[PDB]
Amino acid sequence: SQVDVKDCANHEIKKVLVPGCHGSEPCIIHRGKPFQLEAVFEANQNTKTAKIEIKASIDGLEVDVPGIDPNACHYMKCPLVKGQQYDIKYTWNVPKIAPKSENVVVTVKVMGDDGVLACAIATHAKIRD
Repeated sequence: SQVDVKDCANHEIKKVLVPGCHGSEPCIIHRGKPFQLEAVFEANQNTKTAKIEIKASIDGLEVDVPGIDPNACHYMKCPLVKGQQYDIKYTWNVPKIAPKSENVVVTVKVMGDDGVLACAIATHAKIRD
């Protein structure tokens, strides 16, 4: 369970499941490029909305667009009050061999009602031998 991934906001998370690695290990990319990230993180304040923003740098082709819905407030008892667990998710399929297993690192974060909520990055996905 859990994989290496790293936080980029403020240890305000708890679990981030993404297709690729599963721990300190090394995981390449099985071709076919879908981006499905799912994470749980408690809220540390009050808020009536929380968007989602994926920032992915894939072999010089850093994508800069949203591939899903980022406001689960139209999906769950809004507004969200502090201490309440909040899980965000994203899943968008894409060309099977567009990016070049070499050099891609994704960092996606959910921004609540004040700008921030839970953010986690991931990488381990290149090509060699």
